[PDB]
Amino acid sequence: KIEEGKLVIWINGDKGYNGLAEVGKKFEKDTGIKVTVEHPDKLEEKFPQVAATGDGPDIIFWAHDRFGGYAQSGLLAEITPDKAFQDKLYPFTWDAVRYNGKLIAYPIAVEALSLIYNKDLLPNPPKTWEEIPALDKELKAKGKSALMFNLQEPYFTWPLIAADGGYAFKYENGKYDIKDVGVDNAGAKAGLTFLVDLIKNKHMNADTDYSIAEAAFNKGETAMTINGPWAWSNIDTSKVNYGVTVLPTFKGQPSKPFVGVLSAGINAASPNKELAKEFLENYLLTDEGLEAVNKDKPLGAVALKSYEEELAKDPRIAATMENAQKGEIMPNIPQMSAFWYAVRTAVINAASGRQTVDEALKDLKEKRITNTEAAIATGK
Ligand SMILES: OC[C@H]1O[C@H](O[C@H]2[C@H](O)[C@@H](O)[C@@H](O)O[C@@H]2CO)[C@H](O)[C@@H](O)[C@@H]1O
Repeated sequence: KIEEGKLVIWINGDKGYNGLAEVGKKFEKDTGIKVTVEHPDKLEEKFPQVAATGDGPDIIFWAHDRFGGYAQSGLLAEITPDKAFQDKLYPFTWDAVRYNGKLIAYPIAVEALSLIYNKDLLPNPPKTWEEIPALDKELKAKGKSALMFNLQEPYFTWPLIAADGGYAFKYENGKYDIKDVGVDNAGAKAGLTFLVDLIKNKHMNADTDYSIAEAAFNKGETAMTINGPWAWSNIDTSKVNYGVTVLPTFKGQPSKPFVGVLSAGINAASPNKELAKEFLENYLLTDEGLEAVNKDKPLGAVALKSYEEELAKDPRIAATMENAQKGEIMPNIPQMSAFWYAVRTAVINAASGRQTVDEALKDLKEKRITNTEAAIATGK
């Protein structure tokens, strides 16, 4: 059961949960309502189990891609922003939180992976994926490593799979065709094949993860990483002189990172729907509230127009938007959960040699996405 006269907010560990707590304490001062911010693990999996029963947090933060499945499960209170509120945010960020004609969450910020590089180790970063092997060989002679990024989560490898023609679900009227999967087409095979080639030649490791890759770049042992704006705060701390820049091309085609819209939904079983609406519209989506959060750990290109005009000055945010333009907004449909689960098995297996690239993502299309779609939609 959720307590009336209180807000509990859930956001991911990698985001600025402490800045958001400052917006919490400001809210507390004005209204008397205590705001408790939490960053539990496997947040996106924990919210559905907990909220369906009883009852979870009042407000949930995640990128938009998971919110269709949440609305479809009945978990999100349909929001009620008026026209004046809407026009303070960029039209395409509203689109990412629209589902069956209705808005279901407030959009916060636009997240896109970029190439992050060490200027001292690598003044002039490589423009292409094809240049990386040779660079790694040149850096292995001096004890260091060319590129180290998270290979456990498909969000990070996707830019390379999509680069040459791969895609999740086709767009369409539309409308996304869940029968038309672009995950065993030639562009994906080519992107994943290239990735597994880097791993066969000892240029990357299969079992590199978010922690390991961050530690590596931040302690000056890698020339390059691939991360989002949330990670800039800790590179700042490490003192590594770094730059954020366009993702490398593959066969001359831009890397196409899936673009996420950090979003806030109101739990459907919360008795504090108004307090939540007040919190999000009047405290968070202000220059001042988005400042507090952005200063803990940056959001990227925020959805609020007035504050974005101050942030577009940052070269590192111009690079984030450069990369987002080259990419595609993520679908928000419910079958994204299924899609993500399956793709994560395929890539891990392909990357570890358990299967070949052609086997891994032939199984994916032919059975795993549909099997997982059916498993998610059946109860377990
Ligand atoms: O890797 C699958 C995962 O990708 C995305 O998650 C991102 C998220 O958008 C970022 O904001 C940050 O939290 O890193 C995550 C990668 O672990 C999808 O948004 C998410 O649904 C999916 O599980």
